[PDB]
Amino acid sequence: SPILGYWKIKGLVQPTRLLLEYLEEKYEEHLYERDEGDKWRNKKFELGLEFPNLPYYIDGDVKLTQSMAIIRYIADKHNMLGGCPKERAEISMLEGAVLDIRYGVSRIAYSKDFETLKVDFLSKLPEMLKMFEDRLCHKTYLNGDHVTHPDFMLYDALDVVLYMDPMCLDAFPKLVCFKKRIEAIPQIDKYLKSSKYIAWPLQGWQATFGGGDHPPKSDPQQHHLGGAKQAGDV
Amino acid sequence: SPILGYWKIKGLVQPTRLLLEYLEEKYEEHLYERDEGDKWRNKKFELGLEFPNLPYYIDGDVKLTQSMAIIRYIADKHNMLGGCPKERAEISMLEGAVLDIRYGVSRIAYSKDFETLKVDFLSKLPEMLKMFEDRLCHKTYLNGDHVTHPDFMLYDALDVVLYMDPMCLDAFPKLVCFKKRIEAIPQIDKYLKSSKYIAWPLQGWQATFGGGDHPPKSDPQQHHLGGAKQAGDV
Ligand SMILES: N[C@@H](CCC(=O)N[C@@H](CS)C(=O)NCC(=O)O)C(=O)O
Ligand SMILES: N[C@@H](CCC(=O)N[C@@H](CS)C(=O)NCC(=O)O)C(=O)O
Repeated sequence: SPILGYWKIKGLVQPTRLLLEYLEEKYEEHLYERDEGDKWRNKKFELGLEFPNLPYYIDGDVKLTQSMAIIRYIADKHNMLGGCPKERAEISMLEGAVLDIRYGVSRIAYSKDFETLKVDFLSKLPEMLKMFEDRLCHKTYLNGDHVTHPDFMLYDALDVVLYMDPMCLDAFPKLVCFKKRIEAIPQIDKYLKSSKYIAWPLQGWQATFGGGDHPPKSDPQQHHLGGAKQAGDV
Repeated sequence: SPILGYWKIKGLVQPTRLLLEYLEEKYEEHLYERDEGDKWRNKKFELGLEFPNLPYYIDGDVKLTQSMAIIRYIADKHNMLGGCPKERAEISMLEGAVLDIRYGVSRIAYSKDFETLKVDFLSKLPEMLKMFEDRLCHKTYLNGDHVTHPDFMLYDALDVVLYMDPMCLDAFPKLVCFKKRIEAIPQIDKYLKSSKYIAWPLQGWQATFGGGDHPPKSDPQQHHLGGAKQAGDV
């Protein structure tokens, strides 16, 4: 059975976990705890990875690193990347646009002066969310009536920014509905309430925002889940 | 002919320019000069782009944004993405590993503390480069006998880090050989010596590193390219 290795946090791999659950695909996870950085380093170069890094995905005759290569690989095995160059480009564009939001958070989540850097991030966020809001006019998912991996990437991004600003989706009803729609998918609903769900942290434990072993205050605001704030996976 | 829009700098789109030249695909560029930020802003939402941004690519079949969606699209139409999920994942992994280096630069290039932040980046750069050095063992290009888009992304990354650390490739003979081989490709040699080549800046003009109108002194480390330290185009 395939192995997905990463820190026991949402971070870069959460969208991949969501896609795997969405596809109801069987996989095992090697979860590195907060103080297991030493364990990681001792195995980093003994796994047969050509470009050692976290996350990594190992299955039948396939050893991969790079979060985006991994999530795209899983989608590709289920014929979800796109039927022609144009559609594949549309999917990669959506992908990159979600990354601008998600990485936008991580870019300043570890800074000592997060409280001041966010005011700017949150001022540029509406413009970014608006494009997804418009994309969803008459569309159930990004790309139409069918689910694609960027939907899970966007979901992850929405989950994270909601913590930073619980009201950032007030002017975007379609995005609110989108979030609920993903959570309403049977396999996802079950997963979010399961013991394998990792609700926190959002970033690496050391982060000023979305860090720590448990959700602090002035951030933990995002309804509809199952809990598991105390990690819970191993 | 397709239209490629971006600032008149290398930045996010240089690898794409290199790919188009390699393919000898005819294209036109809409280059935004140092002072044309408002020209861009006045047209940003008037081009039909679903996710307005720079770079943008427009042809008879699509209107795209997101640099990676664009370079992948061009590669996809030229049968360079991979024949199966395993190979496509390999390419995407190569792609992501190159981005850790290229974005590693961009993430600190605008900081006022660049000069110090680069210490940590340069400390980790050797390990990143080594992965590519090993990959090139017994291979002409990153994916073997045939060129793929990550080759041009890597070329761009090498060009850029050479400016930050002129000595960073000394311990990597394969990478130096690789860089010469890319510069040896007829279409690339011609491009690098043409008036369309934008040798500088590497980042936005306002960047601490790779900014300004011309390259700094002593640090310039990368030849086989046309002079025009400025830029020169339209
Ligand atoms: N571009 C890579 C980034 C990989 C990365 O930065 N991983 C960090 C955590 S966010 C890590 O702990 N890597 C393990 C290492 O550096 O050895 C990806 O998307 O997978
Ligand atoms: N993730 C995007 C980044 C796009 C981006 O942020 N572009 C910057 C230049 S590095 C820009 O000036 N965008 C135009 C804008 O924001 O209006 C990509 O890879 O294309």
